[PDB]
Amino acid sequence: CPLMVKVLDAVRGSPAINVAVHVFRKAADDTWEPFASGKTSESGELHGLTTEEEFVEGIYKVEIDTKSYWKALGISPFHEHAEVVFTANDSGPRRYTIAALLSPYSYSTTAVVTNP
Amino acid sequence: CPLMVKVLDAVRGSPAINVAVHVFRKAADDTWEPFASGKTSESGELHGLTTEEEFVEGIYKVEIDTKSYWKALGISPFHEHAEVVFTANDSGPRRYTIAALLSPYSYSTTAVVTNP
Amino acid sequence: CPLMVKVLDAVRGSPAINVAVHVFRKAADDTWEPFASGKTSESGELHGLTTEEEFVEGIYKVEIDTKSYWKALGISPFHEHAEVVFTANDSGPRRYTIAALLSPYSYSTTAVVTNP
Amino acid sequence: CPLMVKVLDAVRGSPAINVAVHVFRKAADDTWEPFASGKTSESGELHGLTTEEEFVEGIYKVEIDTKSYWKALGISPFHEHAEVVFTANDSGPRRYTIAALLSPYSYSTTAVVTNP
Ligand SMILES: O=C(c1cc(O)cc(F)c1)c1cc(O)c(O)c([N+](=O)[O-])c1
Ligand SMILES: O=C(c1cc(O)cc(F)c1)c1cc(O)c(O)c([N+](=O)[O-])c1
Repeated sequence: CPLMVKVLDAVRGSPAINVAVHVFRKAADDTWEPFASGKTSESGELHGLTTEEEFVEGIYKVEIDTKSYWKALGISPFHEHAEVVFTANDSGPRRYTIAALLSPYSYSTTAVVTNP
Repeated sequence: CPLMVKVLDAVRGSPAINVAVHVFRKAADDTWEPFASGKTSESGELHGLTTEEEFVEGIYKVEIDTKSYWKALGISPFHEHAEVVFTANDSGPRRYTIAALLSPYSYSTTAVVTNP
Repeated sequence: CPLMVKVLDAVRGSPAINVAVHVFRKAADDTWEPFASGKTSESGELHGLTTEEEFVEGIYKVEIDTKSYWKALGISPFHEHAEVVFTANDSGPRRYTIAALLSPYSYSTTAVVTNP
Repeated sequence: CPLMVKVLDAVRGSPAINVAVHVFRKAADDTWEPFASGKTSESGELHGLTTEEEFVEGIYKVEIDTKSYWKALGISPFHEHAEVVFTANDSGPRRYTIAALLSPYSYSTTAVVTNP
């Protein structure tokens, strides 16, 4: 699994479940073409977005719909979304976990990049 | 000063100086119009981007050029940039500090919103 | 597994491997009695610290030896360690993951608390 | 002002006001001696804890009473407190800002260290 997204909730101390996640790849004309999407599981994880053949070098964007998550919990959020943009596979294919820790007025994001 | 951006370096425990910051506002036709730009000072802060009169209700995007900051230190970081997108002033005028704390493979961002 | 500790490295974008972790429980005379210890695995995780019978209600401390980790990488750290202190099981037993995301001059820590 | 502590609330996007902070210094016999204390102001900042002359080289501990902050807002948070332990001034006098960004089940902390 070359790309996994994990989302955590810092208010409740839990996985952030049912969070919508959309992934894009930058096109040659600098626009964002859709690539994959899903919703986080009960563990806060979204697996199966891509395959190693399809996940070529490129610039990728992961947009996490944080606003809808907080609205569903009845909590006022600051951000419209949380976006993570990164160049992938520049030194060979890697396994990427993009993690985000959400609070209503703040988020943290990190990448765990491992070599299979 | 209705909008201030502050950037910190979590590796050195310092302000992140000379970081380029570009601010955009969403126009009525859903495109991103350039709104203001600048670079962080020796304190890691960027003041003077806008005025109370100009900073009307809207959806704003703050793009922080984190990649160039790390590259100038010899580091190839994970993220292309850090973007913060938020609705401003929808309950009346507020003062916003948008802060980002940078590491090569992670960042955190928070908003401090006050009512003068 | 009632208690797991996970440690990530925000500089390298990786699990933080071989990090020493010590766990204590607060004694009746308000001193910290040793409870368990280990080192993080190649996945940054430390499992098997306790059992559900032994992990009774109480105040627990997890001390993560961040300074030794950064020294082993040749990077100057700020903190002596990262400590997490929390009351456990106050509403019944839970499964706790204590996670820490490390940078040389900053860390983040969160708890993911789930009900089996 | 050689030591300043700043506390922010990631739920409301605000300073964390009236947070108690206690500072200790490690004595030659390895015990923690009380050094200074105070509470955060309306800006979330606590100034005036020490002076350049008194703030000698040593190992310092800053304990932030995060639990009482959340409890006064009706919340039972995960952590009992947030502690930050660090060696100060070992390369000569520096100015330290110790910041903490609080959520009910998570916190981040960073140090900004400057040379006047
Ligand atoms: O990114 C993080 C993370 C972010 C922070 O701000 C603070 C922190 F302690 C961890 C993370 C990544 C993972 O892969 C993961 O499993 C977990 N977890 O389970 O708790 C967390
Ligand atoms: O956003 C933060 C911040 C982010 C984190 O991950 C952890 C933390 F403790 C603070 C911040 C904001 C500010 O306005 C500010 O002055 C400072 N500071 O000087 O240190 C920091």
